[PDB]
Formats: sequence, C-alpha cells, structure tokens
Amino acid sequence: IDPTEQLAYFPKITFERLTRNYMILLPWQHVNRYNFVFSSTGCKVSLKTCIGKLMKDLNPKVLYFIGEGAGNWMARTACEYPDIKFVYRSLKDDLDHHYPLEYQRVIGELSRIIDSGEGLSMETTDATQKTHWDLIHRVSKDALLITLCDAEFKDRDDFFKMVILWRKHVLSCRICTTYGTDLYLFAKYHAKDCNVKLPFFVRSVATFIMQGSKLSGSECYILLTLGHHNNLPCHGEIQNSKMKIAVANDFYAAKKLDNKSIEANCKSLLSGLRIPINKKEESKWLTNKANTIIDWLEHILNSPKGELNYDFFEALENTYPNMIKLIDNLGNAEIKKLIKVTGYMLVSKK
Amino acid sequence: IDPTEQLAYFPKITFERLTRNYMILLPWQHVNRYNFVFSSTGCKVSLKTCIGKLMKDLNPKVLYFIGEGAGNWMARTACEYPDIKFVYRSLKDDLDHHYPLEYQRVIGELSRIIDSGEGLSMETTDATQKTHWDLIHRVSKDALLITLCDAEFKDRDDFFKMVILWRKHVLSCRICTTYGTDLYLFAKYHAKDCNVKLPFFVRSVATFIMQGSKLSGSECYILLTLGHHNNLPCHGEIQNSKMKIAVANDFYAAKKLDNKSIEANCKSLLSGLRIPINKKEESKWLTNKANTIIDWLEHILNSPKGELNYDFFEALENTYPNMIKLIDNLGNAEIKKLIKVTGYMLVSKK
Ligand SMILES: Nc1ncnc2c1ncn2[C@@H]1O[C@H](CSCC[C@H](N)C(=O)O)[C@@H](O)[C@H]1O
Ligand SMILES: Nc1ncnc2c1ncn2[C@@H]1O[C@H](CSCC[C@H](N)C(=O)O)[C@@H](O)[C@H]1O
Ligand SMILES: [Zn+2]
Ligand SMILES: [Zn+2]
Repeated sequence: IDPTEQLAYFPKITFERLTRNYMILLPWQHVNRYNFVFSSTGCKVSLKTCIGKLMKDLNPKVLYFIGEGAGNWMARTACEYPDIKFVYRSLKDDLDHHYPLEYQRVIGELSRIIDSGEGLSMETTDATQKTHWDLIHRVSKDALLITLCDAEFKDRDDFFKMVILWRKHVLSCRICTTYGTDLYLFAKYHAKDCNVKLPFFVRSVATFIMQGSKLSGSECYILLTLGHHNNLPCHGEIQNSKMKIAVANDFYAAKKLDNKSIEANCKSLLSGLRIPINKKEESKWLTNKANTIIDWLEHILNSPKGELNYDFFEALENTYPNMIKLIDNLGNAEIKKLIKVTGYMLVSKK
Repeated sequence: IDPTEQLAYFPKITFERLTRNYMILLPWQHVNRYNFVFSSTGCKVSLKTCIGKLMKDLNPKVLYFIGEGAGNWMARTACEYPDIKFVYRSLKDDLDHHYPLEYQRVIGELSRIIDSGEGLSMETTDATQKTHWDLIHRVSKDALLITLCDAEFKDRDDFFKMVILWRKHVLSCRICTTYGTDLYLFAKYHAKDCNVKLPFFVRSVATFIMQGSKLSGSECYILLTLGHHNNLPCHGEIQNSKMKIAVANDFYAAKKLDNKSIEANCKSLLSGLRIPINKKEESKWLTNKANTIIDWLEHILNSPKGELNYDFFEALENTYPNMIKLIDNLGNAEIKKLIKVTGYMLVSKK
C-alpha cells in the first residue's frame, strides 16, 4: 500500500524540451506499460521528471487534475509525491472512464482524492464549460498552483476553450488570485495548426515531447502560465523531436513487474495463456481475431531478444507476414492491449 | 417479430403426470437449448403442452409470472398464446436476473408485459413477502386465474411461505375473490421432505415431471388450486418418473436454429470458433479452462452421430478420459453453457 514502493511498477521516462524515419504500424509506445490495465498515460508523462523543479518551487498541497480518464497519471503522481491530495475531473459519458479506476487499483483507495467529482452533471465535468471551473473549489479551497490536463478533445480546437476558461478562473477566483501570475497549467496539445498564438495573457513556458507518445501524431505537453501571449508549436518541430528520441533513446522497462496486471491484460485481449520458451540457452477452434492475436504473439516468441527501441520494433514488423491483415482485423483498443502483452514477452525473454 | 414464428426455435416438450439408472455428470437436459442464452427454463416447461386445456377453460387475458429470472418461460408463453398480456416479478438482487432479458430478446420489446415490476423494492419482488402480493394489482386489475412460479428458493421451505401467501391473497383480494376456488398456481417444487401436507385449503391437482429437468434432482411442477389440502410428492416417486422418461423418450431439437444465439453461447463459454467435420461421408497458447472446453468439444466432434437420449449421452461421457478433470475445472454455469454448444454440435452432425 506504500506509495514509493508502487513506483517500481512504473517505467523510467525519457523526454525532450523546446532525415531518418521508422515507418511502423503498431502502437509500440505501449511496450513498457504491461503493469497497467484501465489507463496507461502514467507511463508517458511524469511530474517529478518533467516539472520536478516547479513542484519544489511552489509546494502544492492539492493538485487539480482535469480530463483524467482512469487516473493513471494522477496515480504515478501519488507515488512520486506521497503527501499530495488531489481534485479530479474527467468528462462524464458512457464512451470514456469518468472514475479513477487505475488510481483505485495501484493506490488502493480514493482517500487522497478529496474531490473525485462524484455527483456532478455532464456540464460540470467538461473542461470547455464555465460551470466546471466554477465548481472546482466546491471542496478544495486551495489555489490552482499546478493544474494538469490530459483531455482528449474530439474537435481539437476545444483545447483553447478550456485554456481561456483556465485563464478566466485564475484571474477571477477569490482563492487563486492571491498567488498572482505564478500559476501553471500543464496540458496535452496536438499541433492541428502551425505557430498559433495562445489566448491573451497565456504564455508557453516549455514544450515537452514524450518518448511514450504515439510516433505518428503531433502530441506534446505544454507548460502554460499567465504572461505575454506567445505562439504554440507545430507538427514539423514536434515530429523531428519525436523522431530524434526514437533513434537514440531506448524504452525503459519497469524494474518490478505486477503479475496480477500482466495476467489482467492477457485475459483482456483474449482468454488464453502465455508460454516461456523451452530453448534453455489444430488452431481451427479459435476465431479469426483470436488466431491473428496468437499468431502475432507466436512470432514474438519465435523472435530473438533485442533492445526495446523502434529499430528492433521495425524489425519485428518487417519479419512478420500478414502485418496488414493484423492492423485491419484488430481494433485500436485490441492492438494497444496486444503491445502491452508483447512488451511483457520481450522483457521476459532470455 | 411474429410470436407464432418464434416458437420454431423452441423444442418439443415431453413430460409425465401423477431398476435401470444412467449415472451421468454433465447437465444433458441443456442439449436442445442451444437457441437461448440468458435463460433456458422455457425449454423444459410449456403452458400449451402441460396445462393447455386449463388455458382454454379459463381464458386468462393476463398471466402472473413470479420468480421469472430472464423470462424465457414467459417468452415461450408469449409465442404459444400471442394475445396474452403479462405481469412480471422476480427477486431483485445482484446474483440473479430481475429483468426479462430473454423475453426482450426473443419477443423484441416489453410492450406485452404491462407490469414488469420496474421501480420496486427488494421486499415487493420476494414471493415469500406479503407486500409483494399486495402490490401485484398495482397495474393489472385482472384476477390471478393462472399464476406461474419458477422461483429457485435458497432454503426450499420458502416454497410454503409463498403458497400460503398466494392462498391469503386469492381469498382476500377484491379482484381475485370474484372467481371463487377456480384459481390456479403452477409452481416449481423440490421434494425436500416426503408426503408433506399442503397448507389449509391448498390442493395439488396434478404433479408434472419434465424431460428437461436435471436427472439427479427431485424438481417437479405442481398445479395448485383452492381445495381440501392433500400431500405433496416425494423424491422416490419423482425419481422413477424422471428415470422412465430418460430411457424411453429422446430429446426433441428445435426445428429451426437461431445462428445469432448459437454464436452468442459460443462466445459466452470461450472466445473461439466451432468447426464442421471434413469427413464428407501447439494448444499451449490457451488456459487450462480453455483447453478442457476445446478438448471436450473435440471429443464431441470426433464422436459419431447418435440419438439425443441419455443412452448416447452416457456413452459420450464413458468414451472421454479426464471426465472428472472436466466437471471440477468448469463451474456449473460453464458446464451448462458447454452442453448448449455440445447439443448444437450433435444436432449439426451428419
Ligand atoms: N472536453 C473534455 N472535458 C473533460 N474531459 C474530457 C474532455 N474530452 C475528453 N475528456 C477526457 O479525456 C480523457 C482522455 S484519457 C486521460 C488519461 C489520463 N491522463 C490517465 O493517465 O488516466 C478521456 O477519458 C475523457 O474522459
Ligand atoms: N424468494 C424469491 N422470490 C422471488 N423470486 C425468487 C426468489 N428466490 C429466487 N427467485 C428467482 O428465481 C429465479 C429462478 S430462475 C427462473 C427462470 C425462469 N423460469 C425463466 O425461464 O426465465 C431467479 O432468477 C431468482 O431471481
Ligand atoms: Zn480558484
Ligand atoms: Zn388479486
């Protein structure tokens, strides 16, 4: 139940601040996330590593987490800083997690989350709605020193709607205004448009590019404060930083592995067993989906041990026939689950 | 959506009214129930076959169904009599179905169920509680001409608690009393104690022994009316009637087979495909449970075609090694699902 002891199940995070390409089809950023089931985002972004000096400078007693889904990012934060309380908000709908199901799993209980948002309307859970930020202090009367946002907006221009609303709150809140300009919002951002100017009095301190970010996108985490408005990054800038990481850096695997989680993800993709190789250095009964799953994992089993980097991952994709049959027959949720189980196999090899 | 056309998915019911034994381990009474998923009871008992002449004599416009789980018995009744409305009650708890999920499936909608019991307490859903029978006319102001009970009471002596309560209602109900003694309760009964006398003024018209009843039990359906109280059956009497059926009679299979249901039950026991035999007259990747499932179904595939009766079923059990490994490794819900899929395979053979 000790928070600092649970961090051993979390992997070492590599990031970068602000002609060789890989061409892969699988979400390989999920290799070192085998120890997690409902949410996975806690493995790509970490507060102690990315904005650790900022957490020292302004010691927040309460952290405000918006658009947090299953709460894995919040969960790692609970392990990294075992004396910090949390305020949780995530969009209330059928399609996504609106309860910290992963936090509850790795931490044990919701005691440290003083306000989980239990008993709130669809409107008061949406970061793009004024009433959400109005009811943010409904329990915690602590200022929004550091506000974390990981919301995956359907129309990406909703990012701005919540940025303006964050600004509007910190500049019109009895609690927050007593801290001045030294208030930060660490939000996930996709570069839909190049060199876009931030709303009035919103400044980008730093742009963070994650190793655990999907290689094909333009996803980055930007530290926002109150100050003279500047331009946001662009697809190009992020893409070269993302690519530079993939070549040089290798994916770090969690020091300790949670067997209960490994087995959870296994049962989750398909109800069938994983095998250790006997090397010591018909399948007609399964459905088309169940076969493609086992056949990929068989290829991983038969494949030798290699460094956990996009060089070796590209090789595993190029050494497998029916790669396109695979990506078509398995949904985005299944392929992500697949890589968690694949990464475990690759870590447990030799 | 036509009720009479949906009866083709229901199997022909064989029953009996009131030294050779089989020794089987699997619930074979589930062979002809491949077309059903949430509930299965509709295949062992039918009103048009068992008490068809009684439904003619007193034409009920509304039928009262208590302890009905997923509502498959009610569903077959809807097909057998396409102009009858229903009142539904089943115990409200987490462990069992308290909504007619199977009726909704085979019929399409809950339009014919005038009172599904939606918005009732745990107490008003329990047949052993006075308030249940008090709120029975909360919608339907039609007398309890024929009341059907299939409740699977934890302590079997709760059967009497509801029988006395049924009596107490029909003899103290403004609506019901206007019909006199000619009121019937068709209830499931287990012979816990031999020759037990029914409560005062409750008479057993007939005792019904089903082919689709579990061979090892003492389950029977007894038609109860208001009259001089008589004795209930006993384990012995039922057992010889149950055995007499198993020897002579063969299980009738549904004329038409619902592919959507067959596939539902398949996915339900394990997420893997069923194969047609190519005769034209490693498995290390699966878990211990998934293997025992496939290995049994492989034995059924390799086995020749035979009559759907306990003679052939005993033979299939005696021709299979690890029969005890099977019954231990698979729960009562899984083995029941297994036989539904087994029966489909046996029906689809040659
Ligand atoms: N407009 C909006 N306002 C608030 N939350 C939103 C939103 N649009 C999407 N979301 C939330 O954003 C989430 C993206 S996933 C968040 C994962 C999280 N960082 C973790 O590690 O657990 C979704 O689950 C959804 O509930
Ligand atoms: N005391 C009680 N009062 C009412 N219902 C009860 C009960 N004890 C058990 N039950 C119900 O009895 C059901 C037995 S299964 C009923 C299946 C039904 N004939 C069909 O074909 O769909 C359980 O689902 C449970 O909800
Ligand atoms: Zn505030
Ligand atoms: Zn009445």
